[PDB]
Amino acid sequence: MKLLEQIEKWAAETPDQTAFVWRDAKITYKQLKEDSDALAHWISSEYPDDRSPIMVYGHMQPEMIINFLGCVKAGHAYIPVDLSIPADRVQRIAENSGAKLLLSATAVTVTDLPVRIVSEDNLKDIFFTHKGNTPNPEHAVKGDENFYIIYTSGPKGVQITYNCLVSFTKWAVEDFNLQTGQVFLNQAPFSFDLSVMDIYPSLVTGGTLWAIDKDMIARPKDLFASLEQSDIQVWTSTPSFAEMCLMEASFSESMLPNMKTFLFCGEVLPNEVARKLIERFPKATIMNTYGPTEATVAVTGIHVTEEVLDQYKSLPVGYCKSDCRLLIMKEDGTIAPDGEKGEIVIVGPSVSVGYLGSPELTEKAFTMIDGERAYKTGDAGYVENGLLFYNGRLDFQIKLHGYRMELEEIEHHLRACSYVEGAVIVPIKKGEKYDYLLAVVVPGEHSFEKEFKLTSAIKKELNERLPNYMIPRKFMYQSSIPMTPNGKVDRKKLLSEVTA
Ligand SMILES: Nc1ncnc2c1ncn2[C@@H]1O[C@H](COP(=O)(O)OP(=O)(O)OP(=O)(O)O)[C@@H](O)[C@H]1O
Ligand SMILES: [Mg+2]
Repeated sequence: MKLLEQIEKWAAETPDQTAFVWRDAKITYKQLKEDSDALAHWISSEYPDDRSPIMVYGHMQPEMIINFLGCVKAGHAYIPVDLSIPADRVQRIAENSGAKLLLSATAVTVTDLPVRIVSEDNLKDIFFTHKGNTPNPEHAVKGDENFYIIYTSGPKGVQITYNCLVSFTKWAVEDFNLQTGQVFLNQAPFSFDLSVMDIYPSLVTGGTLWAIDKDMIARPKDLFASLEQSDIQVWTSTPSFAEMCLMEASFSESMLPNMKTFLFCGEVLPNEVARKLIERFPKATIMNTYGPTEATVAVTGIHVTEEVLDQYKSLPVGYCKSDCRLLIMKEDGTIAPDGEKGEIVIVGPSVSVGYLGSPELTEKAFTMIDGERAYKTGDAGYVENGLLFYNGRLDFQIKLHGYRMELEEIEHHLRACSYVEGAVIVPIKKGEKYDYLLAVVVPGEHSFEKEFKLTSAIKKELNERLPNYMIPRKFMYQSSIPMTPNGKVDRKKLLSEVTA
């Protein structure tokens, strides 16, 4: 069955089941179908021949999902733009893409863009005006036609197709041990593809998306009360977000008695975090997945068990889905032998058809191999019997003491030290070269009476792992590590405040 049909199926079998919920606003599979049908019909009547991508502005309102499906039912790809995206980048996206329409949940603040803006009331009138109407079944985006276009920080628009999303979703449902009618957490803003990991697997299995917004996360007591009521079963988020929840004593099986599946992607998953989770949720399975946005969310996955925890101090990123394959490459097109590190490369139906209008950018990253699209991740790693390991981004490989060290690796051994609960390394550069490393750490419990004593203890244990030239010169301590709007470590913010 087509992707949409797998979804529309629940509108029929389970019409009154909650499809999406954000705070008090809820929508059933029936309304979702009904309203997205009406929106699609409208889009077609307004743009009979055009199929340009459509922007969908908002945060966590149910209209975001209604609008996405409406856009694709009419043959248009959608571009999720979260309220957190700076206005300048939003305008860029407006002209960058060929978008001629922007649908908005709430009020659209960003200074007028060069597109037609349908918002708030306008959108409501459409659902009302076109209620009952249905789109031409044959207008639904298909095959290699764009489904959604999510942008890179900057600003490149990765084009994900129907076939791409179908390949990811089919895999996700299969190997993530998903069932039907489960409640899926949604922590990631829609302009971050990690959200796709829960949105579609949930919709095709008739689950319930339980959204957590930005303000709620800023007010911990609300977040946790919300989690206590969610009855979430499938947790999809970045490692950093789980860890912050973990900093909360009551966050365990007690708060989420039905938790059964954790899905992590986007950054390094600390062995300890997975450890605490396995402990706090003995009934749950932990999955670590890896992948860039250019390859449709994630391509590798592995069940992180105590066993894996016991034999892998540094957790692996998983096995590649069978319809794709991985390649590790060194200096030249030299395909490194299993065990050796090189840049990770992905090939298969998951790979993006390339950046939106920029054969210049699509040039270096994307290529063809035996007829299949391929993408260079910019990530360093290696394979061992089909199991992929992540070392770090090629860019976070710095040059100090005429020695080459990797940010991610140092952070790992640092995290391993006593008294260190959270840690990030900020490479400080004097002039145009890297002068020294600054360690920002969230201290665990301790009895030191003076800061210098704590820093000496950590540096001493750290020197038991890493060479002396890898040990950061300066340490700084704070109550928490900042997360960007996507839930990832805010390295930019950190470097900004080390400078200041
Ligand atoms: N399981 C994982 N373990 C470690 N790192 C991961 C994992 N999954 C993803 N990553 C990292 O996250 C990156 C993918 O993130 P994303 O697609 O959001 O773009 P980004 O690199 O974070 O930001 P940008 O917009 O600049 O590209 C990968 O290239 C990889 O370095
Ligand atoms: Mg990238």
